[PDB]
Amino acid sequence: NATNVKAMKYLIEHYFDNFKVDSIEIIGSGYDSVAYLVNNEYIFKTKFSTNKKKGYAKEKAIYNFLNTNLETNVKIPNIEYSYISDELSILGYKEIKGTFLTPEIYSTMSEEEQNLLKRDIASFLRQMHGLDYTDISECTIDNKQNVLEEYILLRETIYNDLTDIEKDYIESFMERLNATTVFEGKKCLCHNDFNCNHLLLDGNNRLTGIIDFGDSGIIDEYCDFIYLLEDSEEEIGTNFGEDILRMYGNIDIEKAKEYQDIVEEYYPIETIVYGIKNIKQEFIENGRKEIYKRTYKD
Ligand SMILES: Nc1nc2c(ncn2[C@@H]2O[C@H](COP(=O)(O)OP(=O)(O)NP(=O)(O)O)[C@@H](O)[C@H]2O)c(=O)[nH]1
Ligand SMILES: [Cl-]
Ligand SMILES: [Mg+2]
Ligand SMILES: [Mg+2]
Repeated sequence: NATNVKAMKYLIEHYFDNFKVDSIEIIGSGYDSVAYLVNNEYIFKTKFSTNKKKGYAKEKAIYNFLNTNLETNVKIPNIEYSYISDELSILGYKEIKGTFLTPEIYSTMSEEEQNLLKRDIASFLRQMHGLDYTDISECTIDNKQNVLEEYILLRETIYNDLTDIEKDYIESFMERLNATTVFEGKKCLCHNDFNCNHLLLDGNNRLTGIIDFGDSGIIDEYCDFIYLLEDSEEEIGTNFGEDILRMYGNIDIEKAKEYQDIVEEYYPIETIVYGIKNIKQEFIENGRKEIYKRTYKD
């Protein structure tokens, strides 16, 4: 543990001239990033070379755009330190204080506390989704087209070595992708990883902060409801997302659920593709296995 922290202490002090690290600890870990709490006050997110060679650049541009244009009491990261290069990216900002939303916390809230939280979320999303996004217009994301390009990569690499069951799962997904209309609706700036782990509560269980806009972009409006609609141990439940969708208004709830269901079906394939692109066999294997688990559940 001690070594990462020393290297990152050194890099922070090298790239940010008058910054002094008096303490530093690991506060979280993606698959190709690490986040550090520094001086009990700053979050420093860091990444070395990956497939998204313009990744902390876009995230920074999004924080800048949102801090300029949103009118909200909800806090988001405000970037004070940045170093962006092919081989290394670092973003630093003051830690937003609060407690992450969890199923457990939610279930201790009164009905009225739950409603206020859902209203806060709906309000935040209505405001972000309504922003004129001309100034960040390079941050477009076309999920349907990305899937098509990922399927072509599969065809060019490992598809022919897959089993029939794996191939059928993929083709069956592609058929559904080609029949769906859920990519043809409203586009807007979305957080795009909007789940419990990114939502902070204050001491009254109201929404006080939102973090990790690392996958944000201009994309289908439905994107931001996918995790709020998820029925799993890590998320609150389908009821929660439905109620939020009703409060948000002016959105087709059945298509939001179809969008969620298609992204969920894609997940094993997304996992395999991640493995191909980043030369990690473990992910290719996990995705293929997941296909068998899903095929045999019913
Ligand atoms: N309290 C608090 N925790 C934060 C804050 N920023 C980050 N964290 C913590 O640090 C973890 C990692 O931060 P995050 O932006 O989500 O990065 P990531 O998902 O690991 N990386 P990537 O965006 O590169 O895939 C979060 O899950 C959360 O635990 C903050 O402002 N306040
Ligand atoms: Cl494999
Ligand atoms: Mg995160
Ligand atoms: Mg992220």
